[PDB]
Amino acid sequence: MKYMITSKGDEKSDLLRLNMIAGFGEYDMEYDDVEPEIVISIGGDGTFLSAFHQYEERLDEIAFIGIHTGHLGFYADWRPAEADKLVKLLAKGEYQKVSYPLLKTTVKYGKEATYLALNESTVKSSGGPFVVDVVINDIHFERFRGDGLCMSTPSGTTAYNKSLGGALMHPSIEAMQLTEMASINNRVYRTIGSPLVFPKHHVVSLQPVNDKDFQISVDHLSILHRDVQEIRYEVSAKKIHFARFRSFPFWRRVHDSFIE
Amino acid sequence: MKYMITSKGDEKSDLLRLNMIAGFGEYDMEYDDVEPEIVISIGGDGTFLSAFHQYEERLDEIAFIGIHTGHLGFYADWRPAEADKLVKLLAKGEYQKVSYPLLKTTVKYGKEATYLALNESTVKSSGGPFVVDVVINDIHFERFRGDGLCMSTPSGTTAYNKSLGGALMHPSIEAMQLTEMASINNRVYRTIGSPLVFPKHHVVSLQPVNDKDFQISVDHLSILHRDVQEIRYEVSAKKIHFARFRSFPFWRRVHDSFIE
Amino acid sequence: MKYMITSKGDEKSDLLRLNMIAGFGEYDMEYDDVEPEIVISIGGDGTFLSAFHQYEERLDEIAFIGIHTGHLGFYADWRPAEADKLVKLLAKGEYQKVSYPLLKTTVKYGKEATYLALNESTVKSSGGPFVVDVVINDIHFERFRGDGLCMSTPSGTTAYNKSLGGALMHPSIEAMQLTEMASINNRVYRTIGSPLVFPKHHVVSLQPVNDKDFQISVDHLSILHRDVQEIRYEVSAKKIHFARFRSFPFWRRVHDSFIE
Amino acid sequence: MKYMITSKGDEKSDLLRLNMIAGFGEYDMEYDDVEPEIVISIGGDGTFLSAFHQYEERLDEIAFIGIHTGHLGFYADWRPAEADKLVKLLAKGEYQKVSYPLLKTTVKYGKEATYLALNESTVKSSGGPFVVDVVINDIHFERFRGDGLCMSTPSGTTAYNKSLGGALMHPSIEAMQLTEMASINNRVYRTIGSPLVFPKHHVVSLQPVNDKDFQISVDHLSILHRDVQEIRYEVSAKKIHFARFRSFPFWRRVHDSFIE
Ligand SMILES: Nc1ncnc2c1nc(Br)n2CCCCO
Ligand SMILES: Nc1ncnc2c1nc(Br)n2CCCCO
Ligand SMILES: Nc1ncnc2c1nc(Br)n2CCCCO
Ligand SMILES: Nc1ncnc2c1nc(Br)n2CCCCO
Repeated sequence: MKYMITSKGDEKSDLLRLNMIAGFGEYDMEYDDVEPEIVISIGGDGTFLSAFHQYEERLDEIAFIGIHTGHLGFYADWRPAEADKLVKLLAKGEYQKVSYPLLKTTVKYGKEATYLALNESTVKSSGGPFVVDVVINDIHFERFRGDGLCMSTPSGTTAYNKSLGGALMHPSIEAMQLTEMASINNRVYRTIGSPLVFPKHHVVSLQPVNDKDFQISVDHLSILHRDVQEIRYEVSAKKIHFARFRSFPFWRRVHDSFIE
Repeated sequence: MKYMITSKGDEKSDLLRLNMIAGFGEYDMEYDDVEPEIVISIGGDGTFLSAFHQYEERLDEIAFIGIHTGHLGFYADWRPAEADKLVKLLAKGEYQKVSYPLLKTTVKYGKEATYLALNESTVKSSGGPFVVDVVINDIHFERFRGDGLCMSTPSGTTAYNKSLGGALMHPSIEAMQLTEMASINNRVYRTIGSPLVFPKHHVVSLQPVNDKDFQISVDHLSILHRDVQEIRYEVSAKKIHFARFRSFPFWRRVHDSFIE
Repeated sequence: MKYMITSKGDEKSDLLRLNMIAGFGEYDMEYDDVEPEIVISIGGDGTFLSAFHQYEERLDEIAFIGIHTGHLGFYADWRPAEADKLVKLLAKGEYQKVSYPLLKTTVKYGKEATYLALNESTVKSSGGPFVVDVVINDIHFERFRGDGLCMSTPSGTTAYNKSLGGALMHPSIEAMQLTEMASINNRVYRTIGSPLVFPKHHVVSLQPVNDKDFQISVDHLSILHRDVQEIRYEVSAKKIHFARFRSFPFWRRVHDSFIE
Repeated sequence: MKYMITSKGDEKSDLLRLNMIAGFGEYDMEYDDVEPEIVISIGGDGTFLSAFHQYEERLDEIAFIGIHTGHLGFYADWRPAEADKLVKLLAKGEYQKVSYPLLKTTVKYGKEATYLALNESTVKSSGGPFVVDVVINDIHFERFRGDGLCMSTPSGTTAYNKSLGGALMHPSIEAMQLTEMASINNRVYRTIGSPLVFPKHHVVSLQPVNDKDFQISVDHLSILHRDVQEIRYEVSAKKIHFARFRSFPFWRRVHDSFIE
């Protein structure tokens, strides 16, 4: 089928890419980076994220694969020594696919911009104090005061979510998790404190109180949005598809990255 | 149908019980506390828990209802002023039912004892140091050192789970959440720290390292178990059923209890 | 003596200022905002902070006083109804003074800039990843990876420090407290996690690893510093002096602000 | 002078004790475990704690020394390979001494019992719910609801205090730190959450609300006290004295134990 390979750009990653291409040349495979069916990332999780966002509009047409040249990653979870055996089983096809949920972020202005996040989306102030009203399924839940908020995907919970006290969530759970960043709690400002986990079809919207300018991040991309009326979060109907090469459980991946 | 009513035992709760019984006497309803179809709890969440455990073996035959005479509860979420309108719509039937997931706890000895928890199950030491190996789906995840662990249901996340930094989880999510209690982390002992959320059919087992005696709690019940070989957790195949009286969302329930 | 009064600028604060000035006119007191001996702040804690920084170079010549027109503050801790009795005992003099410790921040470039903080000083990245080596009394303590760090004064622990999990410290303790902001901890990056409390004459220096540009805050002032070689923290030899009007304990102040 | 040596009791520790005694026999030193001037602990921090509590009544007459046969400890901070050079400089004397603060715990009944803690003192319930009123310098600060409380010494902050989110405090600071254990916080029960650090001469007293039986720990010793009227904490006027063998800073000790 059609395939393509992105590289971190350093020496080891570029050479592993060329060796896999040459190996692919021994099969009924053609290199197409416009309409690929297989997208291979070589580098780290960040390299995988860029590969994800390069092909956001063809997610249901692509099975992704990640190779880590550095330390183990949660998306780049195959060692370089498995590249040759990766090429062989990829070329035959007949492999299984696994799907992770994604987070949809909609921003409303005085038009409307929608983004897809594989890890998380964060909202911070543009300089002054960050204050938003949190509305869950149209009911006002809290007035949040602090540094900002973070809405994470399941597989994103091992990233920024984890640093903010969030729980680690198995990616087979179609959910999204919201965590707080340095919240103020006194007798006048009150926040839940606890991380919140939302199921599918629940809608979490952030609404400004004073300043309508916010710094909004979506994975690597961080952009200052102005005259924002609403930021609403929900589990996306779209999913990312991975090619299943062998058994590498999420919890084993979690153990290897944080325990030993 | 057959119904019964439990009471906290104080003055207000006993009188509300007798008024509802008299009101029920105006309908095709008979009081049976052996094989009831409707179980009404009057008091607090603790009163509801006891009502739950009184009828553990007939969960799929019973729709529970909670009335709080004191402050609002997460299971006893109807005010006493709604008792008369509760009696009327209960007697007709034709009401909707909602179901929450439950946690199954299995304890193995050198026989085997199984329990059902509506909120959570905790494991602590019997006096000395608490040390267990945590095994997830047969792979060794961590050696936990500290005060103990807590495995919570979705609806249980607003109880003890919340106090231990756990996330709040919508009860429509079939999952269980594991949190740590005062864990030791140095260069030799390592724990994940983060709360873990497990989907259905994932099995979390605790295995002793030195002492085989543990203080095991299941909701209100706390029992010292001796010569324990294994404690394994998993989302139960059984569910608790609530009679749906009107719209009282979980997140609104969360807001009322903790925010305002 | 010479005195001056700053105001939040809103209606209630300007009117309370004019009433206190008129009351002061009934005594041997002259209004001098160049070399005042008494500085009265009317508004909130932020109004007090600006009053503090307006007169940084004459701290040992000035006894500060804070009046809150809004909610209670930790520096503006006198109600407006006490203004007339404040004017009277201030004009006589013979009052007691209390002193709080201050934090000295030194920034080194490829000259050198020194600041005094009443609450805290924070260091964040300029956009990319924030990475610094933490050096305590010339020994390398940790390589910090995350959002940033916060070094707080004792009286500053009830502000930003508190939101980051820091401890609340009685201001009679000559110390400074360092807290982490969303730190990364895996098998390769390690941080202490815990807040650190340093005594007098201990020096904490932050040293860049890659990017030498940092966003440095000192109370309200937040400035982007470029080509930074070192940021070193230590308890200042200077102290802020408050005029003691009656008994308002720090722990009572803490209770009123956060408990009830 | 008079000296004695305690041992963990395992093989390596008993043999190191006998070698140091034989080495001491080459000097003007006599073994007295009744009125020793030097107390050497061989094993771990727990071995040092028992050595501390064996000689509580002669603290100002004794300079303690800790040797770790296992991993590094905060009190047993000298390697076994330094035993021979330890014996030599100990026998001459003329060494420097360093002093750490201690925590005094007073328990009142319906007589009165006082204890000295080197690490911390914890209070938990005897089975049911733990509820106490917290009174600071005679003013009521909070009604605490949860698992329990922990009052730590400076050098004790690296133990249990650290696991409960407490700050790490340099032992030259004469202070005590109070942390919470799994506290309940809703709209009706309120706690400060943050750890509290108290200076010398501040008195923190715990007072029962319902149950007057509490499980009180002081370092290793944990005892069930009945009919308790009050538990009050304060920094002790007594201090533990260490013999200063060379430069081993607390922060270096902290780095070695938790970072690398
Ligand atoms: N999903 C993930 N889980 C754990 N680490 C991840 C991650 N995605 C990325 Br990119 N990283 C590493 C950089 C950010 C670290 O906070
Ligand atoms: N599910 C729940 N959510 C919040 N509170 C609950 C609860 N169940 C019970 Br009983 N309570 C109150 C007593 C325990 C408080 O920690
Ligand atoms: N020292 C302090 N303690 C508690 N609140 C303070 C404070 N100084 C200021 Br300004 N504030 C309020 C604004 C910042 C809130 O985080
Ligand atoms: N002061 C201390 N600092 C760090 N560890 C200590 C300690 N005292 C003891 Br005993 N230990 C180890 C056992 C308890 C671990 O929580």
